[PDB]
Amino acid sequence: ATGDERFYAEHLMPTLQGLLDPESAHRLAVRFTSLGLLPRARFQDSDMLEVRVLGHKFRNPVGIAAGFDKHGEAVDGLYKMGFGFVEIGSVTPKPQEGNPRPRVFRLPEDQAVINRYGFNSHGLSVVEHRLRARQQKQAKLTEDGLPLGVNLGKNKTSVDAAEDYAEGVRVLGPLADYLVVNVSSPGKAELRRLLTKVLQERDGLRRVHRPAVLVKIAPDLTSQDKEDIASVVKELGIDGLIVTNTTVSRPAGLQGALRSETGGLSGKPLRDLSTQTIREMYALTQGRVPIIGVGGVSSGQDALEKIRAGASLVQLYTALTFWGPPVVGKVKRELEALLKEQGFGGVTDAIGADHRR
Ligand SMILES: Cc1cc2nc3c(=O)[nH]c(=O)nc-3n(C[C@H](O)[C@H](O)[C@H](O)COP(=O)(O)O)c2cc1C
Ligand SMILES: O=C(Nc1c(F)c(F)c(-c2ccccc2)c(F)c1F)c1c(O)nn2ccccc12
Ligand SMILES: O=C(O)c1cc(=O)[nH]c(=O)[nH]1
Ligand SMILES: [Cl-]
Ligand SMILES: [Cl-]
Repeated sequence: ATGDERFYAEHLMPTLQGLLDPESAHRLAVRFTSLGLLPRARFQDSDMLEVRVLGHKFRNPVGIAAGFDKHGEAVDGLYKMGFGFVEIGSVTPKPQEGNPRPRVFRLPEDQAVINRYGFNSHGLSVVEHRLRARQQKQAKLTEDGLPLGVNLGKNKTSVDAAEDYAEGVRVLGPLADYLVVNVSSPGKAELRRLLTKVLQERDGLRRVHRPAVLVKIAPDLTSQDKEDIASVVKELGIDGLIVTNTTVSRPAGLQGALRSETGGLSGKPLRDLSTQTIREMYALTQGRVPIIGVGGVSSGQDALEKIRAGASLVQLYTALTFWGPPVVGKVKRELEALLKEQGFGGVTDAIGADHRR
């Protein structure tokens, strides 16, 4: 319970959110982060937070989810905040503006956000050049246990999703530790086709520049959809799953005035839907496919619940928007304390632990 955590949560963040609409705040946050104008990250990662998965070392399991740094402008500042890994994107092949404004909405009473950004993206070429500018620094960061993920999207007007994803693999795959493709509800044959093309393109990259490939799913899938995704992921040798994206559901109980805005809902109302999706996907893949768990993480308990359900790593986004940068150290500190309290030697020993009860 540091001075910074309390000051950010009680004074600075509510003040900024009272002055700035969420898209404006998002842009300012990216700018501050890119410049390194950050509170000091006082928490030192202990050994018990280290995870080895996806072919890499992660010095802690708490990452920044896709959609915060869409265009790769703030990667170094995000490591400076204390994140164990950074995922940029989604990046589309051509630049595109996204949906008309307003397109982001806070639900403060719910600790939630709704967004319909619509894959606003600077595009592959711009992002490729930004990452190339710091490619060696990233190599050293990855070696030191701070990997980089790149989430690949598709253009609004594209007629073949597979070709958009293949272009992203070609262009940004050599700059990433892992790539992410978002999948929505089917159909199975179409998913197999798309993922086959992505994997073939990845396998064509030189070994030292060859990333892991993960599939990111929504929580809005039928049981049949989940079954089918699990089958295809195993059949094809997909390296991992990201579980989950935002939800188009609106759980009963939402209080925010903006609850009926179109878009994806994130934060606390998504938390347990995400955790249960992790549990299901872990079981459908027999615990053999690494899962990055994401949706409503703002505490050590939230992180550990996902880890015990089957996540090897977690991400957060919405909590950063409400609590600010100190939330990263908070979640790490709390997670370490809970690991110790529950008798785990480290994160690794807790992964999927609920399934062994
Ligand atoms: C404003 C906003 C923009 C997002 N944009 C993307 C995106 O471009 N690609 C993506 O895969 N997920 C995106 N997401 C989803 C997040 O990566 C994450 O899966 C989701 O918000 C759940 O985590 P949270 O509850 O900790 O925010 C976005 C989320 C938010 C709130
Ligand atoms: O980014 C947002 N807020 C937001 C913000 F305003 C900030 F100043 C920071 C911030 C960043 C660096 C140093 C000090 C504060 C920060 F980390 C943030 F997260 C934001 C928000 O307030 N609502 N929102 C909704 C969707 C996406 C982002 C955001
Ligand atoms: O750009 C967006 O609208 C977006 C993409 C995504 O994958 N998830 C989300 O919640 N928003
Ligand atoms: Cl070669
Ligand atoms: Cl309503």
